[PDB]
Amino acid sequence: TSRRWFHPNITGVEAENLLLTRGVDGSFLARPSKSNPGDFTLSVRRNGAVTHIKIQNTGDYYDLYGGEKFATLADLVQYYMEHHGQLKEDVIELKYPLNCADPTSERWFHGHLSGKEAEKLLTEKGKHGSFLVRESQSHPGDFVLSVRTGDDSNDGKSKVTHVMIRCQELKYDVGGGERFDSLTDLVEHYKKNPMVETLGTVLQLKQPLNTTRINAAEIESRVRELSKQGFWEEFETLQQQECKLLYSRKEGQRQENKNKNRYKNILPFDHTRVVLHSDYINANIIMPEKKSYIATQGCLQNTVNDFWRMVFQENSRVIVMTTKEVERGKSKCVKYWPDEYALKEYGVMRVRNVKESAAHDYTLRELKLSKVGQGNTERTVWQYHFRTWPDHGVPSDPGGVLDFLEEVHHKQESIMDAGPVVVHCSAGIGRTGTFIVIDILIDIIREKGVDCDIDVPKTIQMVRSQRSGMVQTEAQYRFIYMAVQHYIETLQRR
Ligand SMILES: CC1(N)CCN(c2cnc(-c3cccc(Cl)c3Cl)c(N)n2)CC1
Repeated sequence: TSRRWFHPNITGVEAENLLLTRGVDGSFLARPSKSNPGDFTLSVRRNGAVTHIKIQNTGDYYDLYGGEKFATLADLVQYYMEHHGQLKEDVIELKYPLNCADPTSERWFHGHLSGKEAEKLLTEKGKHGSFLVRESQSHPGDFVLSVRTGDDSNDGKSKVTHVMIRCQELKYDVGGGERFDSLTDLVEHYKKNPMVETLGTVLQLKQPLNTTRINAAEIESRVRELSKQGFWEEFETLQQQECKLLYSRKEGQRQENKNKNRYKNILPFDHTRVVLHSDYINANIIMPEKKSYIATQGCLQNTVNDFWRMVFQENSRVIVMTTKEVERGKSKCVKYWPDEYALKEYGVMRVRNVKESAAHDYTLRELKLSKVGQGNTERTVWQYHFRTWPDHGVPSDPGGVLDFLEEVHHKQESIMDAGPVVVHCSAGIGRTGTFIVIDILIDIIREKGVDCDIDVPKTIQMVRSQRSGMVQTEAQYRFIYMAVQHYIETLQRR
C-alpha cells in the first residue's frame, strides 16, 4: 500500500544508474517502457548488475514476460514480494523498493499555478483541508504549499494559508525542523502531523484540490490542453492511486474456484462480486455513484453454465460482448450461445437464438433464456457482440462505439424490470472498463444535458473500487475523453 517504486520519467539508463548508486542487491523499480508506448519494465538489481524484465499491456492486462498476468502493477509487485521464488532467470528476488521522488504524478502537485491562481481555485473549488503544492515563481527552485482552512465564501470564516517550502541539497523543508527526501515525504508527514500556527489554526491537509472536474460543454478545450503529455500525466496520477484499492479477494483464491478464473491473479472483490444462489463467478456488480453493470470475464468452457445462472439470477436482459472469440491467435471467450434458430441447454438453463442481426460494427443476437422445468421463466436477452475492436490498440474514431452503446442503452431502457447490463471481454477489466466508463459518462450527459459536470478520473476510480483494473491503458483513458467529446459534438449539432 505505497507504490513509491514506480518512476514515471526515467530512462533505462537512469534506472540502471539509480540501482547501482543508491540501491543494493534486491532493489527494484518499475518504469514505463520508452521502447514501445503502453509497455512497462521491471528493473531489478541482482548480483551487482541490473536485469530488465518486460511487462506488456495491450489493453487486457499486464503481461509480465516470463511471469504471470495481473490487473495492476501493484498486484504484480506485491505478488512476487510475498512469493519469493516465483520470478526466475536462478530466482530473482524483489526485496527493496527504490522509492521515486518525482511529484509529477501526485494529485496535489500543480507546478504551473501562480499565487493568485492557487488562491482563486482554492477559493472557488476548494473546501476545508483543500491544499496544493506549486513551484515558487519568486525563488527559482523552491515550492509553496497552499491550504484552505475553515468551514464549508464571503464572510471570513474561511481563509487560505501559504507555507513556503525550501529545496536545499536535494531535500525539502518548511524553514526548520526535519528535512525530507521529496515533496511526497514532506506532504505525507504533515497529513499525519499537521502544522499548528502560533494562534491555534490547524493546517489540515484533507484532500487535494480537484482540477479534473469539468463542464461537459467545455470538453473540447480540456482535450486540447491535455495535448501538448497532459493525458499521460493525468493518467499515471490515477495509476498512482491504485494502491488505495487493495481490497479483499479471498473468494476467488479458494481451490474450488481457482479454475473458474481465466487468469488466476485477476479476481473479483469479495464485497462486490456476483454471488450465485457453486456460488462463485468471476464477475462484479458496477454501481455508478439507476442502471448498473456486471463486469465479468470471457466464459471458460467450465463456466458457461455458471454464466447463464448469473444472467438468469440477476434478471439481465442485455449482454455487451467486446471481443472476438479469438484474437492475435489466443482465445478470449468461449462461444456460449447457440447458432441462429437453434436451441441449446447449458445446465439447468435453456437458450434459444431467435434471430441474428448483422450491423457494421456489431452483431445482435435475440436470445430467449429460460429455466428447464418451469415454462414461466422465459425472457429475451439481447446480446450485442461488438466485433470491430482492433487486436492492438483502440478505435481511431469513437463513433462506432457511441452508436453501439446508444442502441444498447435504448434496448435496456425499453425493458422495465431489466437488471444489470452484462459487459465482458477477455479478462473483463480493460475494454470492459472502457465501455462501462464511457456508458456512465454518456448517461450523465443525456440526462442533464451538456451543461453538467463530469470527472473522468473520479469516475474510473469509483469503478475501480468495485473491480480492480477497470480501464487498463492510457490509450483507453484517452479514448474515453474522445468518446465524450464526440458525443458532445453530436448533441450540439442536432
Ligand atoms: C497535474 C497533476 N500533477 C496531474 C493531474 N492532476 C490530477 C488530479 N486529480 C486526479 C484524480 C481525480 C479524481 C480521482 C483520482 Cl483517483 C485522481 Cl488521481 C488526477 N488523476 N490527476 C493534478 C496534478
